[PDB]
Amino acid sequence: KKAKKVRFYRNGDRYFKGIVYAISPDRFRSFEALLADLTRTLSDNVNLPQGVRTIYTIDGLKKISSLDQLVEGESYVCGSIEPFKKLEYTKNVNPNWSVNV
Repeated sequence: KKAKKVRFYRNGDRYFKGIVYAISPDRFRSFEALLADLTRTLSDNVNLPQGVRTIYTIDGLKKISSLDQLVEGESYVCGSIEPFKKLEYTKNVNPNWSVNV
């Protein structure tokens, strides 16, 4: 209720429909800690295999540099080595994940 919820996708991955992260001082006190956790949750042997290196806005036009740039209910794209790939990441994903808890 009091945490900032955002939804992370994987760059160039047309199938994964995102994971919700609760961002609060209590859960991620630092940017590096957030990226390390994103690698743990999202990086596998074929999807972002080198690890998460970058968080993009949904349009791919900005790389996030600080936790305050993350906005409640917005969606972000985790990138690794390849540049941002424009996909309809959020299509058909109901926004209730950002409303009821």
